[PDB]
Amino acid sequence: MKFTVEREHLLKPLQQVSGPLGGRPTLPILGNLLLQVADGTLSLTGTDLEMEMVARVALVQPHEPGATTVPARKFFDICRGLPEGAEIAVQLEGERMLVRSGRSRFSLSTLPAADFPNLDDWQSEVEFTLPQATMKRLIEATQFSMAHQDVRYYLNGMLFETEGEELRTVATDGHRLAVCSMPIGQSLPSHSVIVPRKGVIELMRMLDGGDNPLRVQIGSNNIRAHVGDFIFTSKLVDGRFPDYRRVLPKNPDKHLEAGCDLLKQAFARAAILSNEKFRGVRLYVSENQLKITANNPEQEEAEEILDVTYSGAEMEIGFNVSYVLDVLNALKCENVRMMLTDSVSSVQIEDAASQSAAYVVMPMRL
Amino acid sequence: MKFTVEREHLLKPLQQVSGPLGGRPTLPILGNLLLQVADGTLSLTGTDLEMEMVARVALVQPHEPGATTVPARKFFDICRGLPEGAEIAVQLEGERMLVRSGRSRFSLSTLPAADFPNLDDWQSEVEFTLPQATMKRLIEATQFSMAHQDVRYYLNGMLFETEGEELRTVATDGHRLAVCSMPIGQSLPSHSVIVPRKGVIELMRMLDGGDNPLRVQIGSNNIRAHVGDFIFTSKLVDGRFPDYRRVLPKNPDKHLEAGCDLLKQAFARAAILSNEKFRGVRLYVSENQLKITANNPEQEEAEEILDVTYSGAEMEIGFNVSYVLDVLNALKCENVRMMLTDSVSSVQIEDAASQSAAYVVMPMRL
Repeated sequence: MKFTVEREHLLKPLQQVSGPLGGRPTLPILGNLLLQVADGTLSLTGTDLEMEMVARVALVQPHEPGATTVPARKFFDICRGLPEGAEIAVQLEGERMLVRSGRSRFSLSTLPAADFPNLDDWQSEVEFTLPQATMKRLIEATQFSMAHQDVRYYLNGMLFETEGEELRTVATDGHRLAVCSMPIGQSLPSHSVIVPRKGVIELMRMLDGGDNPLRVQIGSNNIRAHVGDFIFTSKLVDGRFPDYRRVLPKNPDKHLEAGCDLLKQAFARAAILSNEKFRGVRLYVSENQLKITANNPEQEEAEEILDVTYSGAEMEIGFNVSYVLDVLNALKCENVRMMLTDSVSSVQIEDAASQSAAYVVMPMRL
Repeated sequence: MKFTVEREHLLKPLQQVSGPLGGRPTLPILGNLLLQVADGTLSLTGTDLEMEMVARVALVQPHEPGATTVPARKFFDICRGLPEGAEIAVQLEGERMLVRSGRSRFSLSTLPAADFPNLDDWQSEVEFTLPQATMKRLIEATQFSMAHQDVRYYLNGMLFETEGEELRTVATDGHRLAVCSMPIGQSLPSHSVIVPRKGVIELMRMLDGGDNPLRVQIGSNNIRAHVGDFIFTSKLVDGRFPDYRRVLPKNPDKHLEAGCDLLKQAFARAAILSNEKFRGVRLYVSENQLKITANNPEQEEAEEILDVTYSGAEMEIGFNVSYVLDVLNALKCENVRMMLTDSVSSVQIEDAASQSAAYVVMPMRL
């Protein structure tokens, strides 16, 4: 195995394949990448056994086939460390990989390609392509509400749902919920999969937003995404994501419209004096006024009054201000619409101009 | 007490004085700021019993004199969170401090000014003033060599030495040393003072590199620095600091010049395959050539060859590469010079064009 590549052809591949590497890689070959030259294609693979990222770089210069596994972080840093535009020449000499460029020379140990983990062949069931852009908005819009490490392991992930010509992601904690659905331009059978949060972070990071279409294939226990030259395949978590259509409020008769930045600035200032643990802020809404107020254990008090569009009956509701700040930071839009019912129902928040995403935070009795 | 100020006049004071304050100290007043209106002035004071930072801001609007103590971090976040151009009105009411701005209203708990640690009055002994920019040079050129948590408590600090019309700083941890000396244009006594790692981090922090004189007053156990309307005083530490003149190589016969970024890019790359514990590298130096080699337990190796100006005997010398990477990064220059004696002795490194700063790193045996 010998190949010669330009540094810059190796760099974004190498960065991408090194994502899945992480979790205290006890089985040492997982800290390594699989390099294969076959045809005039170098493929690099990296896996954490639950997901896999493959990148292909075509080889225009002379090469010789074979396969081996190099230390990932060390090969990444040597290439990033060489100068811009450098020709890096790799060559496996027996059990060591030789990297030479200009006047530098490196020898890395190799672990055998034949020990590198293989994820099983599986078969596709649903397949569709969509602009990278749509998959980006869908994940960004909701990822913040996924659980992190929960006993309800199925919440540590994101629901991908197809229905009609809509792809829909939903993510929840068990506390707050985010939903985003976008039209995909192809009739699709109804499907639901939960992809593990590590996997949706990796998928998020392979999307550059540029012009290569993203193509996804879904099998019974795996998902695969092909963008240009990279291929990501992860498995799915086994099941029963709660029904998000039940947490949504049933007919909120009250609406409040307000600029996202003003509303965000006032809750971030009121949050400074709320209870550190529970973050409860109390809301009083009345004809064209919103008053936010916060108290904390040491009897300190914050109070914010603002002009809001709201015509309707007066009410109070308290909620955890971190959850609502999270959604106002995900809502990168001019105006926000908050839809309320009463002091004892959840509230829905959306952009006042796109019902595409909907976020629901529960009430707290403060 | 009652005063009214423009957020912008209040904010850099608030940040300079909060900076060092422990969020929740074990003696609570130490997490508050003393606020005093007297004469036409607000003085904000934060201390930790080791140092004290004082800011004054001129009060051009109505005010009423008095003193109180407010939670530092909260007050800073409330002022930072308010819109740009806000006029904040602070009024003491009972044992709450009321902060009003627009329609935002906050009420902060108060601890009494009487309880606030009065630091000690001391007599100045040597005084001099100098460009803020020379002081920031003197400290930046040297601070990365101070020890952090060394048992020889006097190394966790920086020595400021007055001799003639020069001010000098030296820092060392027993393994490498940095010296920087600059003309201050005033005849000074001959005096040395060790100021603590924390006091030099804070003095560097307030040196908003202007035109402005800095006046410094050294006492027997304190140092004070006045720049603008900020006054910083720190206690000093006692021990017998090392003499940099005994550390500096006697007469380095051999000299080598090389471009600093080439030198540095090459040591950062050999560093990748260096033993993780020792970070040891080997230089072989010969006529107009330098070869850097590193290797680790895993039996990986790195080799870099570069062209340098060297006329002199061949030599092999080993260093810890973190120690020379740290001086190449501090030295912000085009060509560097290494002055070597032999394999068993220190090497001096300095900018090839300046001599105000000099760094000596001891060799290793790998």
